[PDB]
Amino acid sequence: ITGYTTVDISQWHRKEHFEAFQSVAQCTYNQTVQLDITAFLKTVKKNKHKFYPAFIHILARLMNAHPEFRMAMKDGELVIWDSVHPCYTVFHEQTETFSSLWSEYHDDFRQFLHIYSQDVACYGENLAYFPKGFIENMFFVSANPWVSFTSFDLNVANMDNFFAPVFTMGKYYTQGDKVLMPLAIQVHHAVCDGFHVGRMLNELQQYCDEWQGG
Amino acid sequence: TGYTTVDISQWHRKEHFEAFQSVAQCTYNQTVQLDITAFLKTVKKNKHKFYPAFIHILARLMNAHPEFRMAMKDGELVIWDSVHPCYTVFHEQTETFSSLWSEYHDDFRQFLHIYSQDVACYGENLAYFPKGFIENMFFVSANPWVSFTSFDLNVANMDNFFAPVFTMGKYYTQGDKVLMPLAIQVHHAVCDGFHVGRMLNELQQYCDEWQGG
Amino acid sequence: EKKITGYTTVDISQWHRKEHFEAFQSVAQCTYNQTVQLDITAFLKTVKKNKHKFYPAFIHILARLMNAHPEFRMAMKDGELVIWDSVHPCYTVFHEQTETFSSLWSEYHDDFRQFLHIYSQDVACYGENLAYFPKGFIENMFFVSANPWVSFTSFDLNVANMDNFFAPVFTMGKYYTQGDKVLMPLAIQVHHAVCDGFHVGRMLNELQQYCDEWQGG
Ligand SMILES: CC(=O)O[C@H]1C[C@@]2(C)[C@H](C[C@@H](O)[C@H]3[C@@]4(C)CC[C@@H](O)[C@@H](C)[C@@H]4CC[C@@]32C)/C1=C(\CCC=C(C)C)C(=O)O
Ligand SMILES: CC(=O)O[C@H]1C[C@@]2(C)[C@H](C[C@@H](O)[C@H]3[C@@]4(C)CC[C@@H](O)[C@@H](C)[C@@H]4CC[C@@]32C)/C1=C(\CCC=C(C)C)C(=O)O
Ligand SMILES: CC(=O)O[C@H]1C[C@@]2(C)[C@H](C[C@@H](O)[C@H]3[C@@]4(C)CC[C@@H](O)[C@H](C)[C@@H]4CC[C@@]32C)/C1=C(\CCC=C(C)C)C(=O)O
Ligand SMILES: [Ca+2]
Repeated sequence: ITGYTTVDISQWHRKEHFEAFQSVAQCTYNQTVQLDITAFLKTVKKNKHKFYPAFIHILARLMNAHPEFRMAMKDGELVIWDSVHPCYTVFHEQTETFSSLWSEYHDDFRQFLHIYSQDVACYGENLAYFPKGFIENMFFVSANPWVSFTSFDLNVANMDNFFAPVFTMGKYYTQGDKVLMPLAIQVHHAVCDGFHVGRMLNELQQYCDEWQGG
Repeated sequence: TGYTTVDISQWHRKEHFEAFQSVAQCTYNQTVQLDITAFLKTVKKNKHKFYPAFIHILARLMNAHPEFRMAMKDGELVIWDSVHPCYTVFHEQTETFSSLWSEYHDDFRQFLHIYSQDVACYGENLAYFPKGFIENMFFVSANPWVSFTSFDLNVANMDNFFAPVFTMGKYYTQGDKVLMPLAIQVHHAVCDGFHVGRMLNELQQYCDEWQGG
Repeated sequence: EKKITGYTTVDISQWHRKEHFEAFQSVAQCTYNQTVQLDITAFLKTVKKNKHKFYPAFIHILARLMNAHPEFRMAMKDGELVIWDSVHPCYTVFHEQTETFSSLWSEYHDDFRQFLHIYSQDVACYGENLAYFPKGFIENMFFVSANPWVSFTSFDLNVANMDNFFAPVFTMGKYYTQGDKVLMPLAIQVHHAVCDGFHVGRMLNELQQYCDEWQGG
């Protein structure tokens, strides 16, 4: 069982937008940014952290900081999960296939890293699409280490109620003194407008710059 | 709204249109890093607002080429005599937005005045569409939080969705230039690489050449 | 003469991707685009010295990669998943005077010369034909379109009907100078049922290699 609360649509300043983005104007949208990871990378090295759980956790912290990232339709109602957990890809080198695992979120990165590294240790070699099953309150992260993309765009055949956010990380590279990571984010318009993604991406850049590991 | 109904039998894109309305139907999104170096310097030196200045160049381009003005009206494909920019207004206090259209005019200064009136009169109204929506719009959306390398719109139902959608990003310095992320979504039935590329080459031009009159 | 190409039926029961393929043909069905600024510095120099047209030459490189890896060569044929023996580039041709376009396929060969002579005939015989598909369409093609107007940082295709749409789509943009490099926008759309991030990335890393290592021969 998982906690949620209910959006009151008749009182919401997005009532009209939600109603249209749920019917005649339904749409999802993707955007890519070359994210500045110079500081964050130095940090992850300084502390001997694995890049990937560290990045997944800053995203998870953001999904867990604004309610527009945690929306679902539940038995006909718009709801906001009290938390969301990251569901991230793991690559199997031998079969050339992937799985998605999810790890329980906590604010303290240290506590999350321990749960993550444990999840990878027990389920990493399990070749199921979803070794742990899937839960209803997650968001997606995938690592695409081969390609320093300028664009990454998802075209999901059925977007009905697909409100979980989907992030895709690209291969970081050098650009003068910086390390730039390509970062794409797909969201559904019924639950995020440009303002939500934009504030999130700004706070993500900032957090990457100011977090001090641990 | 006046229009011209297309003579399909004589149209060189007859088979295209027909494939792009059924079996091959599709939409496509493109982003470019527009160079607004000269455009911005023009805007500041003449104390214009950037957004209506840009909307107006978008809006001249859509009104110079018919592929941007097509629509399906009562089972017939039609070209509008003109199309009117439908642009976003952000409400900082509720963190929501509205989509407002302003009557296009050729002269910039006529346009800026209808735009200023529109935004003064309806800019606090929180309706999704404060003026409702008319048949002949194209869409312009502003995104100044993000200097994106890609913006991509995936509409669930693209049937007869012929109205172009531009999405503007956060401009930035690079070397000595000012670049601005600019994306365009079109439907394949009414525009091909060429029509979108010609358009974008013209945009770049009209920006480097605009005089502020 | 016609070439009817051979194929192999996929035993889905021995395929490591079976669970995925079945999710991505139903509840998770999706497609995805990605764009790269391809580094074409060595390739363009090679092309200029040996006086080739750029397009047929790039198309041939793409063709070689689609024909090096079976995930690019899948199709549903009479209700069954199959790998084509090989696939042929179906590429665009721009008609200046009507401002229209066609899609033309040319039969693939391993050897550039063989291939450049096929492409040149096709382009001379059909280059002016205003038909959407001057040569019709055959069952085992991949797509390439040239988009020489625009140096995009993104291009992506949103197909309304993706069922069984397994043929890769490539889009090339207008090349440009970045310091000493010559870069070219290159985008690829694939269907997730037959390609994962790994397939597509391996391919794009190989495409770069091949572009830098090509000898005009
Ligand atoms: C086919 C389709 O779904 O297009 C939808 C999608 C639409 C192009 C459009 C109206 C407008 O807000 C749009 C904005 C620019 C508004 C602000 C930015 O967020 C966008 C990134 C955004 C994308 C698409 C969009 C959402 C649509 C309309 C027109 C409006 C009509 C009604 C009844 C609400 C539509 O139904 O046609
Ligand atoms: C509506 C839709 O198609 O979303 C689908 C699509 C889905 C978002 C998703 C689960 C997950 O792998 C996804 C990944 C991130 C996984 C890794 C990267 O490759 C991506 C490029 C990728 C894109 C979409 C995707 C494939 C879906 C789910 C969640 C549960 C998965 C299953 C099989 C039930 C879903 O159907 O809800
Ligand atoms: C699944 C789908 O909608 O793919 C459609 C979409 C299609 C891939 C394709 C044939 C071809 O021109 C295409 C081009 C490359 C041609 C030139 C470029 O403009 C585009 C960047 C472009 C995008 C998609 C596209 C339009 C399709 C076909 C091919 C079969 C033949 C006909 C007559 C429709 C199709 O339906 O199979
Ligand atoms: Ca919180």
